[PDB]
Amino acid sequence: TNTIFKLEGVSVLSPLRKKLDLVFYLSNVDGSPVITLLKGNDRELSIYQLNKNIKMASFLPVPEKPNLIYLFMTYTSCEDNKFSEPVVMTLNKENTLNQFKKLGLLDSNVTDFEKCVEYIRKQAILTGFKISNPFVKINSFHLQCHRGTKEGTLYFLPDHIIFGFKKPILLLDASDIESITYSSITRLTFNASLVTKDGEKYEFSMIDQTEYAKIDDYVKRK
Ligand SMILES: CC(=O)NCCc1c[nH]cn1
Ligand SMILES: CC(=O)NCCc1c[nH]cn1
Repeated sequence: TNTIFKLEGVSVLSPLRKKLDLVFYLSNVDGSPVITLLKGNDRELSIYQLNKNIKMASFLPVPEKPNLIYLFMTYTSCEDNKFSEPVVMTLNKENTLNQFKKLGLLDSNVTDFEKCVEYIRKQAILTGFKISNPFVKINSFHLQCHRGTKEGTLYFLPDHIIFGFKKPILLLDASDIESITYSSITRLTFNASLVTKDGEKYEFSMIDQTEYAKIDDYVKRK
């Protein structure tokens, strides 16, 4: 098969939590792209025909850790139906640059990790899918809140809201939101409940008061 690039020792958080090698390659059979996560020569996870089976993929910031970045993907199905939770991995920026240099993909004097992100995004497009990068012209933002007892990060992206990354990770299409309701309103915090077109209600609690304006604006976006 035709291997395009590989990254070793990537920290995968979902749908399993292991350090794994990432291989991106093109199928022998029809040229469609494949990603597999390897431990030795064992395939722990594989997703075929990424041009058909990736529903959404994005690079996302890691709160308070500018030296790292998440690569997040949702998929329709995977090899042997092993998993359903989204792929989330953590890349160390400097590590990634160094591996790209060793593979000959970037010159040794390149210092900007955004060159790695550009290469990976172009590779997706050449193979027929898209990886977004909303935090590098619509303004995306993220904040910490709770779903019940579990803390997590709520990312507001141009067409999606994501709450992560404890199981089960939540992705909502922005165009599916019908309304927002605020409750438990206090000086420092409030709760917001997003109701979707299908009538489902998603409640996020203990959101900082400073986030109200951006969230209220986001839901009213025309
Ligand atoms: C070790 C870590 O925190 N994240 C995955 C490390 C990495 C970055 N690039 C390749 N591997
Ligand atoms: C809720 C939201 O972010 N957007 C509604 C419409 C839209 C599409 N792209 C940007 N805005």
